[PDB]
Amino acid sequence: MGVEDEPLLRENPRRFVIFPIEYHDIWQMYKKAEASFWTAEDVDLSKDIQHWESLKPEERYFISHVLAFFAASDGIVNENLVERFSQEVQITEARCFYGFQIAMENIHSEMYSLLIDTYIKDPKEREFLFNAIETMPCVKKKADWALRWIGDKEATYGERVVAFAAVEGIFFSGSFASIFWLKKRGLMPGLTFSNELISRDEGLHCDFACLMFKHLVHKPSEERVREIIINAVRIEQEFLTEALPVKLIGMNCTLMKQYIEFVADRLMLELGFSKVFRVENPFDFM
Amino acid sequence: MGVEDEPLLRENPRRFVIFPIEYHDIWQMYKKAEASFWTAEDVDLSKDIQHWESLKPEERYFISHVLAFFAASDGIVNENLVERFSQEVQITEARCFYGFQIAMENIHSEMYSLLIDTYIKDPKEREFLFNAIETMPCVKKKADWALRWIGDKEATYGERVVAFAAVEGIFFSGSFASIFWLKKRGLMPGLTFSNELISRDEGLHCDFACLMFKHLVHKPSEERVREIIINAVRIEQEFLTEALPVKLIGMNCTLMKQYIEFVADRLMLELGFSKVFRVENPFDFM
Ligand SMILES: [Fe+3]
Ligand SMILES: [Mg+2]
Ligand SMILES: [Mg+2]
Repeated sequence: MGVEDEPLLRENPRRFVIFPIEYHDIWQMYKKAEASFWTAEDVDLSKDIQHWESLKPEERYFISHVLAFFAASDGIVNENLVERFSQEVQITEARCFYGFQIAMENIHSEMYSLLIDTYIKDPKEREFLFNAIETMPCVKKKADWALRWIGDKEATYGERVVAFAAVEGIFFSGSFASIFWLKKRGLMPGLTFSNELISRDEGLHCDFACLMFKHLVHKPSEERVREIIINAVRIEQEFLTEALPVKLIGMNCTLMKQYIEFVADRLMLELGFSKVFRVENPFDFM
Repeated sequence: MGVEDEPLLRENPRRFVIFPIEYHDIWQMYKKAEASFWTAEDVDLSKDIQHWESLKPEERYFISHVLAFFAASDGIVNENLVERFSQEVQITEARCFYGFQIAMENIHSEMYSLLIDTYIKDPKEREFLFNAIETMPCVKKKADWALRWIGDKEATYGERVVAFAAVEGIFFSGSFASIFWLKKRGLMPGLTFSNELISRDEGLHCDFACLMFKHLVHKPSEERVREIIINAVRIEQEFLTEALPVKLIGMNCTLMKQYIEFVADRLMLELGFSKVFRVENPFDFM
């Protein structure tokens, strides 16, 4: 107390000793992550260019901006893992998971950057996209929100792990759904396949957060979690209807907003709480 | 003055933005690490037990203690990366390398613990081996040496990178040579195959340390590096002739002492300095 009460956070003089395994549930999530290892080199982009060039200009605009958003957001997720989560959490099984997640986020960032470099040849446009945190007001709201949680010296691990589940689970959900929308339309095989890998990885990353949450003795209140989650949904709904509207690829904004809320409900439930919005999933492809 | 003149250590606002690549040499080491990913599940141990049982008791003793040394040492290397190297280096290319190295060290530790668990069924013996830092004086000397460098709040990154190149390159060299000796004897294909993968990884991790050292503006003196490396050599020579003699598995202790010195000379050359001992490689199998 405050921390010596928490098995996840209290002193572990065996932290760097791997065996024997004591947290089998945490360990199997690490093994699952490890078994699904992939690299950017595994994704075949050799046919994407033609698909890309036949798209409408606003579809290229929407896609390049989603890609720049993802590449930037990964670095912030990664920053949080490197400076905070992988440091403060003391159980070996979670250290292994977070170590592997960092490696996977670097793979995700590389993948998104290779996609950008494959589709966009103009060095000026590349740089504008790589520096999205500074150049794109739309991503600003999300980037700064996630970044505040890293700098917050007061928020408990229980709060901050919820916040990053919202980052990986809510802030990403609209963009993931957008790319799945394009798969329904049979466009860019490289993009849509990499998208399946990455959204799978992200879902596992969120599931892990919920597992860590469950193992906490002192959890934040349902009310506190509600307001982090609701807040995140609002930022996400705004990003997708105002900052970078999904109409640009032919999607119904209203249904998108509904999906974001369905996602947050599923996360609230996976966190041991009650639904906030009580809406259905409008997308049968998700 | 002090660190804002070190490209590797100074402020990098782009540290979590992956592209574009600027340090192509550092980045290619990461790509090489990434392309050689493997898991413990890749290694078949089923043909080892029969050989294990054929050995003399002193040989099983030697091998299990080598395994316990390696398992314990990995977690110290890992501790250093998590708490120091991966935090203090600011260039993206190297952060990617070190992030991947952490993951691989966890795979190394797992491999070593699986080897122990596969060969040794006795629960009391397993626990004695897993707690080698506390239970085995042979490994305390090496563990304490490495651990002192993590706790050293004064020594430069330049000194510390050399020190951990000595850990992964000198403190491991005699043990790696031991296992290659067993291969030459046709024994335990599971163990010796895992040893091929791990010594290769460790060689790469040492190469990376030299690459980083070369990118440093304020290097420590050849004198100071000689002091660190000669010290590591004597500890390692003590380890393999006195604390856990290599005679136990049929090896000549004098030729082994000479091998350590040859490994150190190669490291000194790789760091941009001069040989220390000027002795040849006694082992045709290394
Ligand atoms: Fe290593
Ligand atoms: Mg442990
Ligand atoms: Mg960078």
